[PDB]
Amino acid sequence: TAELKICRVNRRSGSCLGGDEIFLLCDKVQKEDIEVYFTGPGWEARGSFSQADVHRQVAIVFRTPPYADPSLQAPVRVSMQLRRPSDRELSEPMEFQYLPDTDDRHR
Amino acid sequence: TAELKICRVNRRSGSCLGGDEIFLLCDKVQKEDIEVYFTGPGWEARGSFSQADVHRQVAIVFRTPPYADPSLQAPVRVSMQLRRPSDRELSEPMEFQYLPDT
Repeated sequence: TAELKICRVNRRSGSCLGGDEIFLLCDKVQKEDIEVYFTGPGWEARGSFSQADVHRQVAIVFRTPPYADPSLQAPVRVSMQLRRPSDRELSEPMEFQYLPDTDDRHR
Repeated sequence: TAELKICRVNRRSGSCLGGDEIFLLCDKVQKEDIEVYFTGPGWEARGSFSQADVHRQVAIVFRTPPYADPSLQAPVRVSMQLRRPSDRELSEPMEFQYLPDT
């Protein structure tokens, strides 16, 4: 609320299958102690990135996690937050919208 | 006095009509002395942004300028570079391709 803070992002929606690249500008974080936490009723997931994807402590380029439901029929809004494992500190939540998508290989 | 460096970008192409948002992660820059240039034979234009768009001296979020031809039929290659207006220093160039809008 006073430390962890999301300042700006390149996109606020993406495929329910995950895998979209997100550029997130934030206040100073520690690459070894930071994560991007997605949440919804009874569901939680984390963005995928390496410590090398944290740029000068103030930006993170990561890939969205897949949503709980790949058969999503209509868009669904979830929360996205920076989370610090060490002390469980969380930034204020930002809205992220998962969108229907189809994988020809998955029926 | 130091050097300009483009570290990572969200996209390396966009419409010839301009207006695409680019996230550019770079080495330390001064928000009051930094620009992003697009250059090609007989053409040059700057990325559009304000000092507020320079995040903690290491990232710039800007809009691409319209290319010289708003009706491209095929891709055109130009260079995108960081540029300091005070002394006109430039970063190594990154290939950027303007594309047909249609």
